[PDB]
Amino acid sequence: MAGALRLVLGDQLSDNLSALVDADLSRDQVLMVESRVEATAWKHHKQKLVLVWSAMRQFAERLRARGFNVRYVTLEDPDNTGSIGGELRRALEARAFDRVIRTACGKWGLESHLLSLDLPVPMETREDDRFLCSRAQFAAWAEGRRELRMEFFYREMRRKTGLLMDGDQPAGGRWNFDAENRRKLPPGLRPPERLRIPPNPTTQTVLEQVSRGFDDHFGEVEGFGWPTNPDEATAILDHFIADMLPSFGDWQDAMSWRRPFLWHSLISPALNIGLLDPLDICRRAEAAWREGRAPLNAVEGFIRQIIGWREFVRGIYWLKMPEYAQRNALDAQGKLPGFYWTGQTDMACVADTVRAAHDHAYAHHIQRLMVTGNLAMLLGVHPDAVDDWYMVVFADAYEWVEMPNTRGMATFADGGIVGSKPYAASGAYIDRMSDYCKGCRYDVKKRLGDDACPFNALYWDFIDRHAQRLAGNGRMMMPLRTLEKMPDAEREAFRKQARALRVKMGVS
Ligand SMILES: Cc1cc2nc3c(=O)[nH]c(=O)nc-3n(C[C@H](O)[C@H](O)[C@H](O)COP(=O)(O)OP(=O)(O)OC[C@H]3O[C@@H](n4cnc5c(N)ncnc54)[C@H](O)[C@@H]3O)c2cc1C
Ligand SMILES: Cc1nc2c(=O)[nH]c(=O)nc-2n(C[C@H](O)[C@H](O)[C@H](O)CO)c1C
Ligand code: SF4
Repeated sequence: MAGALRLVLGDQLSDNLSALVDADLSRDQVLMVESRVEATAWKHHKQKLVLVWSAMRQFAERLRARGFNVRYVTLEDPDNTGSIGGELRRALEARAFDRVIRTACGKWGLESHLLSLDLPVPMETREDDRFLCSRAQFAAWAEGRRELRMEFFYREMRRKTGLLMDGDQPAGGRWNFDAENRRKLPPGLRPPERLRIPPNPTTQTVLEQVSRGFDDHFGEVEGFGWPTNPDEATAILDHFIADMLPSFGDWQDAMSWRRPFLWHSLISPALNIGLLDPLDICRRAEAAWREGRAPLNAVEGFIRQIIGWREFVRGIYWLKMPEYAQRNALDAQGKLPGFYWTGQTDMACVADTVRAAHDHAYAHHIQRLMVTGNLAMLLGVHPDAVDDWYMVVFADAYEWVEMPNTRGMATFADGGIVGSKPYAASGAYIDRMSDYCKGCRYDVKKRLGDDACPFNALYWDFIDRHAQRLAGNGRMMMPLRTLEKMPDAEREAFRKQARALRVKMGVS
């Protein structure tokens, strides 16, 4: 008869959050905290701080307008303890409560902490059911599988959700329409201009606080164009579905110099904090095919990324922590080159990717995978140091998605749990998929010398370094026989060049 305290964290900004469902407005209180612990665990991009705190304050006001009683603690409050647990206690001290109700969060370490808290009232923890597959459902699907393959989990999610399903058949007779026949942009095709969101009043206010109080943090705040509330988020989605979706998948893997968005949806920072719903997004993409406004190959490619990849990696994260975060399968011990932070390198592809991280707190998937992720693998950078960079630079960054993608798909530090094979590549891939190398001072045709592209000698040194480990999986066969036909004086030459590059780059 004292009511409940309902905690809401900065990535839980949904009216349908499980902790808010079943609220008694006359008795309960909602707790929302701007936490310097969370905001400095990594020194997150200036644009991530603005996004989350702008969204939080606006989410708080919408709650108040519905009759909710909201205890909102700002980062300028001088009694703010700084932490979620500290502010839980101080709130329970301020009035009587029957219990604390919360929704499981997206960081194993913080989830583990809150479950252990000694509190003077009971605490109920509810599954986050905004996701389409629960933690328990994933564990059940994975039980007894020797390896975990996304394609098979994706078929399960199509049947469970009914997306692109005509009865019990996949639409168009096939599950997947991905063709390995994709290419760079035509020279005359300029990519469209994307809708950016000018800052509303609340967002402007938080941008000034962040520019003064968090100046030591990575990235530029000028140009902030991310959506901070469901109306702004819905406008982004509308623009993607109407103008971009029909050409999605034609260009999902292309890269173009100083055009950082291309035809991608740019929804991840909003989806990851609750401003959009995964199911609603997919249903509006399906209806676009159903009504003749987009081709099926483009709509399936997009839906695959959300009910397939995004659900798959979260499942892996919760199934395999806390040990997943400690695996270093290739014994990588190198340091991270400084140009990851500064962008000061003559490799035009790396430089363009870091520039986008700095200026927009965003780069698109193939750059995260095949440029900065691939490079870190080949250089042999310690995965702890790669995780720290990815968690800093991107506006969408959370551990449950960053880890399996970075420590798994991009760098094989998990030994193939998420992907199935190292996604290693030489400069020839980047040249095929981009317009970068023509403007690069390096020569993508050469492997040795001071003008050679660093990806070429490094690729082969990586293959040579791990030839034996990679021999036992079986999807790496072409590169191994090609290494096998290499005379020894040819191998020694690239081993020497790759060694030279690691010193040059400040890795070892
Ligand atoms: C090394 C590395 C690190 C990454 N770190 C993150 C991260 O911190 N946070 C993050 O959300 N994604 C991460 N990604 C996945 C992907 O790069 C981003 O989701 C995507 O670039 C966001 O752009 P978008 O919204 O324009 O996506 P689109 O290209 O329009 O794709 C649509 C949606 O699919 C989802 N999605 C696509 N690919 C993935 C993926 N591999 N895993 C999860 N969801 C996916 C997102 O919800 C995305 O908004 C990472 C990928 C790699 C290789
Ligand atoms: C920058 C930031 N700030 C806050 C904050 O001030 N308060 C809060 O409750 N959460 C914040 N978050 C999100 C958490 O740190 C964390 O990553 C998610 O809640 C994962 O569930 C983030 C990422
Ligand atoms: S030559 Fe090498 S470093 Fe230069 S843009 Fe091409 S792949 Fe990148």
